[PDB]
Amino acid sequence: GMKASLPNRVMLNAYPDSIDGDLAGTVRMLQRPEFTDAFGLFYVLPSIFNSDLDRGFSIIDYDLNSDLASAEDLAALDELGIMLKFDMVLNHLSVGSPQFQDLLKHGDDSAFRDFFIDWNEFWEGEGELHADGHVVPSPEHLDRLFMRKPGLPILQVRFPDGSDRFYWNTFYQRVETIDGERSYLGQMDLNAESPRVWTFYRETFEKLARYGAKIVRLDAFAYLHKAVGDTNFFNTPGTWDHLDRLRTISEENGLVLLPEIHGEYGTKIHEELSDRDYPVYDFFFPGLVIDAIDSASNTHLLRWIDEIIERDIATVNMLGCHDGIPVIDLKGGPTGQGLLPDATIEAMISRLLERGGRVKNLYGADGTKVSYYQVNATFFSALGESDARLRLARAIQLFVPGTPQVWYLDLFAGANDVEAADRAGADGHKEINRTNLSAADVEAGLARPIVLDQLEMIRLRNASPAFDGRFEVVPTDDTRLQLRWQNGSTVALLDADLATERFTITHEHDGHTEILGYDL
Repeated sequence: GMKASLPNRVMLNAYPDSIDGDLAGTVRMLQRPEFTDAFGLFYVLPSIFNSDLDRGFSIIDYDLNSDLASAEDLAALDELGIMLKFDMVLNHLSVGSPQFQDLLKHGDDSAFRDFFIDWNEFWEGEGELHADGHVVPSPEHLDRLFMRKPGLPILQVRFPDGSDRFYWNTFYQRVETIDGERSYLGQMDLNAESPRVWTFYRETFEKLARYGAKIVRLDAFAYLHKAVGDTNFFNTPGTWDHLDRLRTISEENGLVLLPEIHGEYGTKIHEELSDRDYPVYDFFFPGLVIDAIDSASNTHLLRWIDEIIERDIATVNMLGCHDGIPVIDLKGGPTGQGLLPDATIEAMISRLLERGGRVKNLYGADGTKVSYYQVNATFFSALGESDARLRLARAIQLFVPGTPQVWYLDLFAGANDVEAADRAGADGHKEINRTNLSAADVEAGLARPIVLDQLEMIRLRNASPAFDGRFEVVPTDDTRLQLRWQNGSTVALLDADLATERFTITHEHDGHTEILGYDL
């Protein structure tokens, strides 16, 4: 099964240039003694490929960006025993991609005339034309539309016959002008009904497998299927049909599929994905662990831990990542109940804002905000810039079921990068949590307890066979958390106290008992 194929190793996560300018910089760091056998997985963000906008997620092609990465870096990571996780950004390609450039060059004669989505074609007979030339969907359709920005998800482009056409653009765009020249970049949505797109998916899977990929992340997968009259967020059954088709291709290359979906807990999308034998991200744990630590109570976190076991959910969990801390994910959806009460989520957002966080909301086409979505902040800052809270969150993360993803910047306890978040010309508030580190930063960090203590726990989690065995929550009062893994005679026990923020890790292996602890 695919869930069972998810490797249970600790997974590093970073941009190829997060450490000393390029992926060779991360390799050199990984070759240090402190990092020996720390990670068996590495999710390298998509700027490892040729790309422009959205720091890697506007893909030109899936060859490596030679400024930042090479096949020699991948061989060096394989030498270290590190398997790879990469994106397939299957919902869209850059305007600068060869497919879209061919569309702009040959227009209606292009072999890719059906590869992307002409907006006015898509909505033909389902809306009135705006003065600007684009089709405004009828109110019945526009209401249902899930929107990741104000206005419509369209970019106007220039075809070789001199016409201006509107192409579907759910996410980023850039429009530059001077004298007579209008240039544009953007993430142009792919037509999932096109056999050419599916041929590109298969070739891309083969390319990623050749690079040494073991996991392929289906970026923004819920947005792929589009249909007049639907919301275009996880449309069904269309989204399931696309996923099963990808699954087949994935299996032919020996790859594990991990669809990225920020569904509200109360929709139970994560349960449906798991029941269909797909691993999922754990976007509930980040907020739950903050709430558990901020309140010194395990009640909400334990409930979610119990459902992972009861529902047999294979996850990739995390503290921070390249996006913000998910908060909408904790809600109950349209009718259901969330993992934290609405009021508890909002109060957590307020605290995170007091700690320098910056909220990121969702807005409908009519401009009215729908809800908070994420909170942009480093996890170190989200926890009040306390080494003890970050050590505790890491320890809990490593003992919860699931593959633990480690954000490079949390490993080095980076605080909010306020300067980067406000810099004119930067990517905005997500920069608060994307600081690039030098080799010097790395060195100085390897003398810090907050970095070394995390690495000691990481190396244990990545190597001990205990975590390949049975998981158990040892009953305690609600201010403590005692998590136990046993594989035959090998036992790993986390005994944590949320009130005092103290904890110890006991590891029994080959009759030898060693204790990890960072307070005494």
